[PDB]
Amino acid sequence: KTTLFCASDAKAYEKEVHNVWATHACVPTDPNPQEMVLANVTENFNMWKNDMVEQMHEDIISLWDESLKPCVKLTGGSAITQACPKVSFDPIPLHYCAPAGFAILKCNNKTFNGTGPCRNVSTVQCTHGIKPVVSTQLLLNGSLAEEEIIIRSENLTNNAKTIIVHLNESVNIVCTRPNNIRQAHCNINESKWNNTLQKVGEELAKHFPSKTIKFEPSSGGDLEITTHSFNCRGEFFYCNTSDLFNGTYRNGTYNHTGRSSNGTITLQCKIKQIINMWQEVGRAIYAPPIEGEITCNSNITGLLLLRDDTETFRPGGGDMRDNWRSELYKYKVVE
Ligand SMILES: CCCOC(=O)N1c2cc(CNC)ccc2[C@H](NC(=O)C(=O)Nc2ccc(Cl)c(F)c2)[C@H]1CNC(=N)N
Ligand SMILES: *[C@@H]1O[C@H](CO)[C@@H](O)[C@H](O)[C@H]1NC(C)=O
Ligand SMILES: *[C@@H]1O[C@H](CO)[C@@H](O)[C@H](O)[C@H]1NC(C)=O
Ligand SMILES: *[C@@H]1O[C@H](CO)[C@@H](O)[C@H](O)[C@H]1NC(C)=O
Ligand SMILES: *[C@@H]1O[C@H](CO)[C@@H](O)[C@H](O)[C@H]1NC(C)=O
Ligand SMILES: *[C@@H]1O[C@H](CO)[C@@H](O)[C@H](O)[C@H]1NC(C)=O
Ligand SMILES: *[C@@H]1O[C@H](CO)[C@@H](O)[C@H](O)[C@H]1NC(C)=O
Ligand SMILES: *[C@@H]1O[C@H](CO)[C@@H](O)[C@H](O)[C@H]1NC(C)=O
Repeated sequence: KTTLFCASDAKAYEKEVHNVWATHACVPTDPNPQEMVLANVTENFNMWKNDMVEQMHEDIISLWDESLKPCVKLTGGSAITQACPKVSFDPIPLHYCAPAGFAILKCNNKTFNGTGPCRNVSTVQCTHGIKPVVSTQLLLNGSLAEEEIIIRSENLTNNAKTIIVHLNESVNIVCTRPNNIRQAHCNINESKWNNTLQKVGEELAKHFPSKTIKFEPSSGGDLEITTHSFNCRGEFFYCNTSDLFNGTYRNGTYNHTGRSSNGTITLQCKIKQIINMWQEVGRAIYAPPIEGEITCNSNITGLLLLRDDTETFRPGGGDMRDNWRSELYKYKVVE
């Protein structure tokens, strides 16, 4: 309803680029913030139609433009060339804050699906700290659901609408290009992956009850969405998830169909130079990888899925606003 501002805990002596941008663009965080509970109120939220998502999307676009300059950017017919130095890149949390005379309602119902009415509501200056993690298929380094796994969708009946699965237990994923320069791999403990898909299948079954629930790799499209893609310490990883989204939940029980070894799933990854941009329809070209080991140790805290008797779910992604939605669902700007 108005224009927000950001508060961060950055330091202008980091030259990690999130820190630098935040020094330029955000104010320091209130050491101890104010919160106003109101369990009588009951307000309506709609995470799918939330202007904070647009504001934050704009901010992260600006952050990436200032911080991860491509050597070349192709947009339409145009090509733009600029210095593309390697940088230190580790996302920091950002808080979004209502300016004087507005507030941010937080919905405190732990099971709120992001849509409709919510009874226990709070007033706050700012959201919690949100790390702006750009990725597809898996949501990384978010904040887990407090009680049960939550299923969010603008419209579960419309299979074209992305499904956000909010996990209550995070699942470690470790990706590494060890010390072919482009080749890398991720490791997930097949045990926790097994459990979490069991319970995701349970919740999906509540929403589609007669059907058997299958998980399958992404059908088609750009590499950025047919693989789990993400930025790790500057470099763009594309990791194959076909041994990950590969299972069946039949009669209250989940069977994993992907292949594992010694009880870990290992995704083959490539580090790529030519990127399909998430900010706009366009391509972006970066320098070859730094040397040394490139490792990210991340928590999977959510999934992005798309639905095609049986119901079949595939990893989705590509519109980074959904990532922001997954974190901003509980908040509204008011007055
Ligand atoms: C118009 C602005 C909104 O742009 C979209 O909405 N796009 C969209 C939408 C869908 C439909 N599902 C909602 C599918 C695929 C895409 C595209 N996404 C990506 O290219 C993408 O994510 N690249 C990437 C790069 C680096 C990292 Cl690290 C990463 F993790 C991901 C994108 C369009 N950009 C393009 N065609 N060049
Ligand atoms: C979310 O909850 C609302 C009611 O609060 C309901 O109308 C809607 O169908 C639910 N959607 C999902 C995906 O659970
Ligand atoms: C997480 O939610 C699932 C399904 O909603 C539930 O079965 C499980 O007990 C929960 N686990 C934890 C650790 O809260
Ligand atoms: C969502 O699903 C379909 C679209 O295929 C349509 O009935 C309408 O847009 C929505 N229905 C409900 C019940 O929300
Ligand atoms: C992922 O790997 C499988 C088998 O290894 C292959 O069939 C599939 O095409 C791969 N997908 C991508 C996007 O690389
Ligand atoms: C599941 O994994 C196996 C081997 O890891 C592969 O042969 C199979 O094609 C995968 N399932 C799907 C639906 O791709
Ligand atoms: C989950 O993974 C563990 C580790 O390999 C395995 O022993 C267990 O049987 C699996 N459960 C399934 C596939 O349902
Ligand atoms: C997730 O957070 C950890 C710790 O901050 C970090 O090492 C890791 O690189 C992060 N993952 C991504 C994809 O940024």
